[PDB]
Amino acid sequence: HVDLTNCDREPIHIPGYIQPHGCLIACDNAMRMVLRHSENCGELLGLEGDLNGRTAEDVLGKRLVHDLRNALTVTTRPAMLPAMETSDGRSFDISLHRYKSTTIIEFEPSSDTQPLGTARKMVDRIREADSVESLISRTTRLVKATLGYDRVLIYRFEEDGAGKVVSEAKQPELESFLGQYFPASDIPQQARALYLKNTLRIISDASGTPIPVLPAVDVSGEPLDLSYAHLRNFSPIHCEYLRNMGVAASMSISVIVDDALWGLIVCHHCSPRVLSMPVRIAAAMFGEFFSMFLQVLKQKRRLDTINHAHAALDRFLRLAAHRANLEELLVDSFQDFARLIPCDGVGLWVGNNWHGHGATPPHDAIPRLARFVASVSEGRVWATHALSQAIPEAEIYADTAAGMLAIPISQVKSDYLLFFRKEIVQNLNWAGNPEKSYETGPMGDRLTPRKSFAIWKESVRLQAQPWSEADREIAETARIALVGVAFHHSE
Amino acid sequence: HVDLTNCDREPIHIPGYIQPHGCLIACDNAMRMVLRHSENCGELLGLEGDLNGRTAEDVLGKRLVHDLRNALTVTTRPAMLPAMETSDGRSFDISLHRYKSTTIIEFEPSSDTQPLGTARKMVDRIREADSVESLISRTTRLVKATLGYDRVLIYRFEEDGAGKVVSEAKQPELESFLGQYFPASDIPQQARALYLKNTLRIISDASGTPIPVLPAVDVSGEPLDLSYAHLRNFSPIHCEYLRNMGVAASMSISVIVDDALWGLIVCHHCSPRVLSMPVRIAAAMFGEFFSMFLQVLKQKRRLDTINHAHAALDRFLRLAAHRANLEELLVDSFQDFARLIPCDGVGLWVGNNWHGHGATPPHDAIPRLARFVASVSEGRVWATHALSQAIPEAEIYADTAAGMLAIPISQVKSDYLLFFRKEIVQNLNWAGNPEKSYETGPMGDRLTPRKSFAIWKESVRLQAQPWSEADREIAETARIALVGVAFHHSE
Ligand SMILES: *C/C=C1/C(=C/C2=NC(=C\c3[nH]c(/C=C4/NC(=O)C(C=C)=C4C)c(C)c3CCC(=O)O)/C(CCC(=O)O)=C2C)NC(=O)[C@H]1C
Ligand SMILES: *C/C=C1/C(=C/C2=NC(=C\c3[nH]c(/C=C4/NC(=O)C(C=C)=C4C)c(C)c3CCC(=O)O)/C(CCC(=O)O)=C2C)NC(=O)[C@H]1C
Repeated sequence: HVDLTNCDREPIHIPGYIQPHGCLIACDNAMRMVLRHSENCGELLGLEGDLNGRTAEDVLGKRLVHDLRNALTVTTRPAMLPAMETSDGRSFDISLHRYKSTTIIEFEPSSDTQPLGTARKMVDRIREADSVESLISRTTRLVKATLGYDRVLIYRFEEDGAGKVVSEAKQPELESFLGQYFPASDIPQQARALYLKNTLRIISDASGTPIPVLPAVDVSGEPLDLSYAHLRNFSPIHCEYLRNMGVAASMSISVIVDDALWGLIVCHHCSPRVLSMPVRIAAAMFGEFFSMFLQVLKQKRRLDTINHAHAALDRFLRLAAHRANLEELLVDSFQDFARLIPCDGVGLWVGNNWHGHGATPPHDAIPRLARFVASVSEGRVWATHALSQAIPEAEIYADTAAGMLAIPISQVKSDYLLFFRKEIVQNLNWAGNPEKSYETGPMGDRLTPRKSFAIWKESVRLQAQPWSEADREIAETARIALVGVAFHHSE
Repeated sequence: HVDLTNCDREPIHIPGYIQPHGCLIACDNAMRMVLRHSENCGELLGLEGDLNGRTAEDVLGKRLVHDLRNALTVTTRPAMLPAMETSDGRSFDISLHRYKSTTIIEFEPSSDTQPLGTARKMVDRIREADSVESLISRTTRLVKATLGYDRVLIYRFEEDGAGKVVSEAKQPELESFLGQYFPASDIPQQARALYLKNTLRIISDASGTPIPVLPAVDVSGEPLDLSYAHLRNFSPIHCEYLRNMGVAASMSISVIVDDALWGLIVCHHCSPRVLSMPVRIAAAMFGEFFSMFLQVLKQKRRLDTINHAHAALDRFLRLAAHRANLEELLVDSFQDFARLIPCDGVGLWVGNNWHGHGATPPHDAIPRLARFVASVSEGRVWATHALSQAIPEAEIYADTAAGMLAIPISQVKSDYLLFFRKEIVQNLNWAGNPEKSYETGPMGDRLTPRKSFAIWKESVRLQAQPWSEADREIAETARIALVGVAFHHSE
């Protein structure tokens, strides 16, 4: 039994059911015996009675079982064998994998597509992208145009597991989710684990009748682990979510960057839709290449950002050599440091005087902030995205400054360069329809984009966009530059 | 009791003794009572009998104890108070710290030096260094010339904890240790922990008589933790080591880069030598600035290396667009990839054919290597610095190729770009005297640079310089570039 109270701990990897667009035979480690089969094995393969306790060759044939064994010898990465013939001539696309010393064989009614042909075209059209923004924009349009889904989204995962819709291609009539966030809880840990293990996740029909796997549990009290099975059935919580959205079918492509789940390319259809194995092989290869190219572009962006910071700081050090009074130069220049680190406001606290630029806390609030920084900084870069958690009084000015990064600019005195960010809801660029409502099921309106967004908004109240690893790395380089030149000018 | 069998686990933080160039009073958390004192407190401070069980004001005076309390209010970072007067007029330099709710007060006969003055001069002469090599070279000469020690060394710690002498300034008559390594065991874990906690480590006189702390253990069976005490006595294992080398005095400055112990600036003197507190304050500030500047230069070098790799790969991709046959271009070009990653040889394994450049394994050995790579690679970058640990047969050609980094250049076929490194002893640039022998003590010749070096050499037999994080990051960018263009050219 699963509901909104325990769906975070739902064992979605052992659901005991498969999707009706194919049938599944479980065999022992060596493909000698048939241990489990799907109820619909009879209909598709055209066999009669129980398949459990029979031998692999008896059910499939000496010819086919020979090919399956040889594919298995040349890891849990499933082998894809299109257009395989049974004993009685019938044609099937077959997914073959071994996991927990159990051989799983998945059967699909068989296509004349070239997997590498489709993929090469798609991969050529993204390979020449020169920015993350250009890669992400074109990929949704390209995937929508090639695979013909009603909506293609890209989610990027935030540090706190939350998802942001960073790109969208859709039918004109459908409502936009572009710039909308969902909370971490909308994709449980076990789901993220499976997204990390399988490139593709197919849902052919949300309204389809799930086919049970017999037996559900074996003699030793073990369920069949469907972690790597493409026919694995979906959570009824997600089923209701898609039904509430008017979504009948989905295909997710996992984006792996630096061996972490960066996000998903997700294709939604308003009517039932399953792609054939050859199209799924193409889409998987496209996914791998999309992931690799994004990785290199992310790396390039980082290098460019850090180089820009070094250039800007060298420019400043050149000026600092010529000016006699360093404090005068900082008072004149501090706003220019806003270029180094993305921020909504910057400030200088020097000789117990304050100078502000952009969205900063109010004048009266600063001496408090400066003392707090002095106490916790310990002559190192200090940063928080949640200022009110550190200073409850800061709650009052969170709309203007919810996050703060502090850079010490003197080894001796308690002088600081302060960077500020508004609370994240202030910087929202959401292209969705707020009047658009959603039909609900038994589980309630929790399973609607509208409530998902509302819950995320509540979870980031009085919080700013967190300071990235790059932001802190640049802050540290700036600290060393300013502390160094301050020492050269000291007496 | 400590010897060569248990000196790796020697509790050097609780030795029960101090060095004779100062005296130490331990007080309670609030500096109300005197719990422990050094035997030589009587001589230096000019007091009589036992100081333990007396009150702080009774022993030092209401005036001095007031100043010590107020310094303590404005963390375990010791406060440095030069030229402090006792009740009876006598002048002392005082180190004051609180650790494990115990107040430790260290007394030195008092100097008229300006700490910031000395430091500013030294720090100005290193601030303008534009390479790690230029910073490291000039620092040994500069420190030798300023602080007047017979020898100044910089050790850089290898991944395996081993130390390399990367810079040296010495008296002409002394033997050079430049390019020499010492094994990780020559500096135990507890010693590295204290080097990380204290910027400076002083040894005034290796032949000096250690002054005991009374009581050594208190009523509750607790020793005095001297972790942050500058007067803390040194291990008799290290004492014998310095004696064997002809070293009477030492001062180490800790190099902290990215919150890790990068290495030590170490000053050796052939006669006893203690610097006054003001000179030690200057040397500590110089240490902090040396560490910060090295951090930024390390960061710059990394950026330049990765940028150079991106430029080189863009150049290659431009060529790959114009050539019809990609395999011909790789056969013509592969040696040029030697510029991306430091290596002694590079090779191409394409269509079951081998092409070698520089120090590679012999022709006959390659098919074996290629199969092994194919089995473990899993279409990812594979690297080892110890090839014989992976392939025992590789032992035979270790002098030529002890380390290997493998880059897959095809998503489909098992084609590889292979980078090789000779075993590390082949690339030694040691400037030392091999005929130079050393006097030994009871503990044996283990405590000699000669045996230290010999032990390190044995520990890295059949091993190459390990592949850095930067080497792997570039290998991964190269993989994506080559796999990408190979896909564009596939059929
Ligand atoms: C407590 C458990 C919940 C839950 C579980 C699951 N979610 C799964 C998939 C899923 N969920 C979302 C969330 C969305 N939020 C939106 O606002 C929105 C649309 C605008 C969506 C789609 C996403 C994005 C996904 C990924 C797939 C997709 O995008 O279609 C999931 C796994 C499904 C599977 O087996 O493939 C589980 C389990 N979702 C909840 O909301 C809660 C309550
Ligand atoms: C089993 C314990 C051993 C041990 C302990 C300690 N070593 C400490 C300091 C130390 N040791 C070395 C090693 C050197 N190897 C050389 O070849 C060489 C000279 C060319 C040296 C100096 C170094 C470099 C150091 C750092 C200080 C310095 O360079 O002078 C040590 C701490 C000392 C302290 O309390 O300050 C301990 C403890 N050393 C061994 O060799 C072994 C057996």
